[PDB]
Amino acid sequence: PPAIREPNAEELQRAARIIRHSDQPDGGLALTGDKALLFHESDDAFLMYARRGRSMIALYDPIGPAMQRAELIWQFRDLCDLHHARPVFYQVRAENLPFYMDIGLTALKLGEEARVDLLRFDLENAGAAMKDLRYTWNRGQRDGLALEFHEPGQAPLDELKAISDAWLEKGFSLGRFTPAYLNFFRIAIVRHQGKPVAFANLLETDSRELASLDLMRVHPDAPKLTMEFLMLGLILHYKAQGHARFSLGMVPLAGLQPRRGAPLTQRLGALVFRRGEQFYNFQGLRRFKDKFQPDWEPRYLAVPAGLDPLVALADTAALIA
Ligand SMILES: [Ca+2]
Ligand SMILES: [Cl-]
Ligand SMILES: [Cl-]
Ligand code: NA
Repeated sequence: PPAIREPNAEELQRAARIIRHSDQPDGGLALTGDKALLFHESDDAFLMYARRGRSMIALYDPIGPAMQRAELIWQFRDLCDLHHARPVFYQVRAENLPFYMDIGLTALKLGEEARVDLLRFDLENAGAAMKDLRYTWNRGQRDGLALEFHEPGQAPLDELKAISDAWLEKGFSLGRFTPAYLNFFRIAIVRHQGKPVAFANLLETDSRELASLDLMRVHPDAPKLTMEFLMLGLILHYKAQGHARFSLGMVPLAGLQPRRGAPLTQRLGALVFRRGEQFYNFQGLRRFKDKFQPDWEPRYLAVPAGLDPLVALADTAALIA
C-alpha cells in the first residue's frame, strides 16, 4: 500500500478551493500542510488526517457537501483497513455520528464548541453581558485600542512575529506561524495607540454561514482588555459583513461544568488533555467565551466500537500535544 504523505503545493490549492466552496471554514487547518489529504473522487471534498501509532486520526468532519462527507468517511474506513490501522475522528459534530456509527465507531464527548448567532446578537439587547460588552468597546476605544483588517498577504509579517514571539508549534489541530500558511488568510490586528498588541488569522469561506478562529495571540504587556476587545470586534465585524454565525472555538471537557456520576463515555475524553500530574483544566476559558452569549454544542471523538478506547485516547493525546 502506497505511503501516507504530506500534500504538495497543488494539493493544497485544491483543498483551498474546496474550503472556499464550503460552509466549513475550519477546513483551513488543512492548509498548514502537516496533515495528509484524502480527496473525494471528484475533488469537491476532502478529509484530513494524521497517523500516530496504529491510529489514523482525522481532524474534524470531512470538508465538502453532505453526501461526499458521508462517502469520504467510508473511504477512510477502507483506507485504514488497507493500512492495518484503526480509524479515529477528532472533534466531530453530533449530526455525523450516524455515519461514524455505520463504519463501526462509537463516540466519546470531547468538549463543547461556542458559536455566536450574529443575526440575534446585538449590543443594545437586554442583560448584563451586553452591558459589559458595551463598556469594553467604549473603554477600549477610549484607551487607544483599535482593530484593523488585512486582505490575505497584506498584514505586516515582522510586526506579527514580535507579538507571536512574546506570546511564546503543536500543529495538527493548530495553525502554524509561517508566512506560507498565514498568507491564505485575512488577518485582524489590534493596535494600542499604533503599536501592534494582538493578531488573529480569520477562517472564512465564500459563503457567509460561518467564520471562525485559528491563531489568536496577544502581547503579554498588552492592556488587559485586549483579547476581549479583539473578540468583540471580530463579532461586530462579521455581523456587519452579513455572516450568520461566528465560532469562538472549543472548550475541552475539563473546562466545562463538572459532572461526576456521568458515564465514562462522557468523561474519558478528558484523557486527551493531560499536563503531567494534572489534567489541563482550561480555567476561565469557558467563562471568557460566555461573555459573548454563544450557543454551545458538543464535539466528539469517534473511536472503534467494542474496543477499549484507552489506546485511541493515547494516540490522540500524543497527536494533540
Ligand atoms: Ca476498527
Ligand atoms: Cl450602558
Ligand atoms: Cl468579502
Ligand atoms: Na457523490
